[PDB]
Amino acid sequence: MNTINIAKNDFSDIELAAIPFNTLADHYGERLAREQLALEHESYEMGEARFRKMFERQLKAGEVADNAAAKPLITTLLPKMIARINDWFEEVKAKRGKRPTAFQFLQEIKPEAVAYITIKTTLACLTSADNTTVQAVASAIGRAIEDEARFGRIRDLEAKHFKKNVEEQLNKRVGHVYKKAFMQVVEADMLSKGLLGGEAWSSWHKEDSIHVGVRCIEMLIESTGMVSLHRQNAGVVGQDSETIELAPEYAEAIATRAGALAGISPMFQPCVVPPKPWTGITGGGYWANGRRPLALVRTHSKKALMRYEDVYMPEVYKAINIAQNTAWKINKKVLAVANVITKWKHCPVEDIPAIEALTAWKRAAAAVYRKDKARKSRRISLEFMLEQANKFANHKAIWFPYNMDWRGRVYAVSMFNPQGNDMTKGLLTLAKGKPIGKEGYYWLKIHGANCAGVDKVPFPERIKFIEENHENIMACAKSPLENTWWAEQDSPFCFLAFCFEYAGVQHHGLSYNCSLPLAFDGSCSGIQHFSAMLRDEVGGRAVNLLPSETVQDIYGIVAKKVNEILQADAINGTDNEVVTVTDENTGEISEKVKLGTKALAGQWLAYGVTRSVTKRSVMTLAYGSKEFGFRQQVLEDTIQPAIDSGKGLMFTQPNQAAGYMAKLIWESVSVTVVAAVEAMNWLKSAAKLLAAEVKDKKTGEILRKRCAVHWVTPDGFPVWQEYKKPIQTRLNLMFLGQDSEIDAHKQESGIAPNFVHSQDGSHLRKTVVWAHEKYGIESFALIHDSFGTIPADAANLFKAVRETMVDTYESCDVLADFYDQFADQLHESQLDKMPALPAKGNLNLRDILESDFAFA
DNA sequence: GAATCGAATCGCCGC
RNA sequence: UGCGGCGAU
DNA sequence: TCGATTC
Repeated sequence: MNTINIAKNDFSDIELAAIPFNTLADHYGERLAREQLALEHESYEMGEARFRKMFERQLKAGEVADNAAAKPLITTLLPKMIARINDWFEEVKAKRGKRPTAFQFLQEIKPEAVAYITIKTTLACLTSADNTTVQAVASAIGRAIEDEARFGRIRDLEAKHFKKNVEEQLNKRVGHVYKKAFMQVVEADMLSKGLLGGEAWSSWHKEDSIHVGVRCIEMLIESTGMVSLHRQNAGVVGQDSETIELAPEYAEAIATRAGALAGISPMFQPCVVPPKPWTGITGGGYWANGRRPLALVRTHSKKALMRYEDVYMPEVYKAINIAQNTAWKINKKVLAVANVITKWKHCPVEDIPAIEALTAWKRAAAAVYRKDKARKSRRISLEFMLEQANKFANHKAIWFPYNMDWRGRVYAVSMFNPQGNDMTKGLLTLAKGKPIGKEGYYWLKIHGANCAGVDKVPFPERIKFIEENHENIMACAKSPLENTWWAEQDSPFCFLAFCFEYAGVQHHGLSYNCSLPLAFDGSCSGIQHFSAMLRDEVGGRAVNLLPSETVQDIYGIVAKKVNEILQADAINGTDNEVVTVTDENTGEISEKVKLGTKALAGQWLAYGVTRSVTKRSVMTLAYGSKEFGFRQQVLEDTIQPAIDSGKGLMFTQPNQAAGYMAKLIWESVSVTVVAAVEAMNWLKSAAKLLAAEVKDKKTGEILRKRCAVHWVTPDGFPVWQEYKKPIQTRLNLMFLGQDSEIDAHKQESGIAPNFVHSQDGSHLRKTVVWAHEKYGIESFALIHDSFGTIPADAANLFKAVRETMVDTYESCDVLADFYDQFADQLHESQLDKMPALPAKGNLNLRDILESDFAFA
């Protein structure tokens, strides 16, 4: 009800603490320490204000139980509330005579659903409604019970298979009134089908719903002292009323928890001094001893964090500290452009002036609904980034703290970060620059082509395109408001950043000091690393690991391969056959035609398949997508947009075309990048064998317990995959749903993507130290796959990122090391089932050193 | 045994 | 946590 | 689609 302010005592400590300020003052002076400590104090100030506004909004709408302050109270209160209503059913069943009015209504709804509905709606009514009378909350409890009881039968019994297609539609709706209206509409559709047994819901009378809530309030009172009954003006027939008041101890508990969480959640901001070097697991980045300390590894469990303190990983610690030491400054020229065009447009780039029908309208209506949500959500991120950029514009340099996830990929801790979108990327440039030279001017021009989308074309033609458009680049840099050409580009704000630096080198020559980040980005990091482990030549050429005559587009290679299958199937494909299909819920037997491969090939060739049909399928391969996942993708990305546009008349039956295309893509990717498919299968089966508990069916006892997966990456970072699932969970249709065993499915679903993401993090970290020590590189722009530095350092970072990969996979076979970790953990019965290590190919790693288009 | 289900990480915003 | 949306890879 | 979990 009334939250304590953590700021008065706790937040003042981080500014006035004796030891953090001196350690900051000895490195960078006392006056920079005062500004930094006040900035970190403001970071905690803003985060507490964020929690308070959210809490007050949840107080108004009755969403207090959704807040994390009320969760520990409900978690202990719920087991006694569920038992009290279960016992009361047993007492009434033993009781003779008339059953109570509420007894019949309580049985149909789930009893655990009663316990949360009562607790949530009581606290919603006590906190917000301003009426403490028993009947108003009791009517609210009964109406909430009836709403779950009336529409729960759709989820529970008659449509438990039909719900899975309306569940996603229900989840897309936001707000209980919006969720209810669709639930009424779906009930009318289901009752027309006769699916619910043809029994329409009989609406509870208003007097009946109060009797439901009153008994539930009393049953909560016997279970817990959440509310105490009060009777006012008793004996007066006109003024007799009964009220319930929330427990002062329980309201104190939520406020104490709310004040604690308000100090735990800060809004992280860039550092005005270089960040504190990561000496250990905690305390790195920001200097002050605070309530929320930064962790080297972002772990969901504190036990997983504690595994990192014993291990000695010197190279991991250096690479983060070098990345933190990179100084950034806000590019003022792009900021001056961005400040004026953002006031005129929600997104400055979204519109530039240049030279089954009902279901189609329903999907069109859902398109303008999500776009309205999208355009609001996109803007509120932009306003925060612009304010952060405008705040630190005048500072000579800012620094970003760096930590990393449990896999090993590094991220910037601050909310404003170089790892953001195009505008945020363009608003940030490196602080320490060097004279550009001929090599840097060449690489600056190459970076200008990449921001323009000329990345698919080899290096000499990328240089030519910049020189052809030289007069347009100078005109855009001369006045970005007068010429909109830079906005039309793929990466507009970063392209405009290149235009300013391109114009400076024309005015000031090759002696110009350029501090612009020059990003080299690997084409497909997961497949590059997978092709490197198993030395697959055709995969490495597809991901530009090998030197090539031109930049090789893996989407185009697959699109060419599926095109070859399409033309062959158009001549020798299967003819169409009629197939019986039965809808199980209806029981209806119908005879539909099945399109053969010959007919399906003719449809797709009439559409014309390009890299765009195959593009998303290739990207999601490293995440674990296969033929089934591709079927949904080609439908939503190519077929469904076609039929809204008037195309797709060829796709007479869209799902058959999707399954046909998914098979063709999966056959093509499996033969294009062989190592990627085999390596992910080896990792998935290894995790599956380690996940599963081993028992003989006649002995019952488990010979081997469910085991987690652990491996160590080449630069010394250990990573533990322990996906764990809760035993029980609660779900309500109209209300928010409210040690532990290893979830085997998540262990298999995540082993291969996280392993290759651990490899790219080690590659990024090894690249940072190699470029820092073998070469003179001190400024780094790191976004997982992208490696960026100043133009004068751009040539060496180009060499360094290749040298680290060729050294890493020559030194270690990470898959073979992985097999050494879990082989002793494996049960002897699983040993015969375990696949052998995938065969090593013909690719030579030294060719990566001379590959122009790897970029990484 | 039949029944039935699934189909990467990190942040921000909202419910 | 989950759900919805956005972005990064 | 299919090898799973999952009852």
